[PDB]
Amino acid sequence: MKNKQHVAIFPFPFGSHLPPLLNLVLKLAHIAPNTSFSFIGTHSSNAFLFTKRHIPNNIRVFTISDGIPEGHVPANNPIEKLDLFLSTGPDNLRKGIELAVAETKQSVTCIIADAFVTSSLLVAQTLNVPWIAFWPNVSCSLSLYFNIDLIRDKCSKDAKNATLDFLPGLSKLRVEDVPQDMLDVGEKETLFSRTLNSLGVVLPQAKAVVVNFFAELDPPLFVKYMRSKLQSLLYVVPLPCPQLLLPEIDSNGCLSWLDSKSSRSVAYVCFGTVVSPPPQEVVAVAEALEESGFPFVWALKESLLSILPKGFVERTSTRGKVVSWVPQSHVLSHGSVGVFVTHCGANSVMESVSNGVPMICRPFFGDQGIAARVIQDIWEVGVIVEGKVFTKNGFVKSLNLILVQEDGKKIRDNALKVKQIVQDAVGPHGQAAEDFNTLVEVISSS
Ligand SMILES: Oc1cc(O)c2cc(O)c(-c3cc(O)c(O)c(O)c3)[o+]c2c1
Repeated sequence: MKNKQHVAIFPFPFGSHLPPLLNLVLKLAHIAPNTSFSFIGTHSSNAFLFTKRHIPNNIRVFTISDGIPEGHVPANNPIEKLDLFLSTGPDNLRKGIELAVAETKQSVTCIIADAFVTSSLLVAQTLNVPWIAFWPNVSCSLSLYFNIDLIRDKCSKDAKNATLDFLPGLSKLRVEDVPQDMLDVGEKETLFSRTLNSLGVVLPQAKAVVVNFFAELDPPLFVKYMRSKLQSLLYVVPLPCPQLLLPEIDSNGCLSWLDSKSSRSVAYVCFGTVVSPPPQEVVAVAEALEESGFPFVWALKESLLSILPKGFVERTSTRGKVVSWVPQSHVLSHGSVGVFVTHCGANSVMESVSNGVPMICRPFFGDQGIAARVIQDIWEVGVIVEGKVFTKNGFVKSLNLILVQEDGKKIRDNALKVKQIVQDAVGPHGQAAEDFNTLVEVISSS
């Protein structure tokens, strides 16, 4: 009997959403090389993932429209390109299905999609195939989308530090931690925010929701709450397949530099690639790092080097490293690094907790506030920076708290505890090993 299993994959075709979904498909393709996997991205998303990278033969790549007509020049806001792609609707997605079906000579039996591509559910219902939502964001933020009205009401009437006790297992979350686009109503509403606010109705229609995290780190009561909202909640280990890793030269020499530093002494600073921080906070970070006297690695966009204080890089050159790029995963897995100063992106938090690195948190948007709140008040593996924004005096204090002070021993200890929890979670028989097979069974039973 000919194997006719054909999984269509729909990533949210942007930056940090692309690698974790490729990582999952690679694992699925390795264990089911008889099954066809059709990865359907845009021209720019495909170039990002597959330019110089060898992929298994049962994974084929197809290209659909990015929603940007030739001639148009999107503004300098990270939402427009998202809205433009989402505006393409299911019809653009079905054009990717056409290219997949034509190539493989197989009708799609299953669809795995990033939860943000809500149009792919209509596609799944049209084809009558199971729809599997993939969730590479902050896991604990899944609960929010089932209580939008409760949250919108509380965010307008209650205090900003009021607890969201109506969320099982997430009573530490506050009004000020809630994503802004979830509260935005009317003119401020984007196609992106309207899509995210549809998750509470969209997600229960998914055959399975695959979370890119460790189930053992999430609050058990939150987990049970989500299992009560969904047909199936599956956790697959977010750690990279060796098929995903593209080994490259450490051009900056971060690791060689880190080897000359002592254990848990280095501050690693990075705000991500989507985040455009105010120049004054950028000035404040440099000022704090310099005053603190701690060794540091700061991954900073070169477009921001002119913003840096005069002589800062030159004066800190003997104890600090300011570079355009770092192999972050290798840096966070280095023993010299004592604190991760982060914007709290889901992947960065993942890499920091799995390596036992405490965090200084400055969330900017989205679900970074949820991550930061979990890091400080639940896992207790870090602190939100003093004042919610970067200042010289507040940041230095956070740096001193985590790195050297006895008042930060509970946090450094908790970071080691969490690392051990992760190491057992990724074991041969943690929850994810069982959940990975369940997902494989869903695909082979489709
Ligand atoms: O409220 C939220 C909750 C979430 O989980 C989010 C996750 C995300 O990845 C993004 C996101 C991703 C991008 O690549 C962008 O260019 C951008 O402007 C936003 O926004 C989010 C907003």
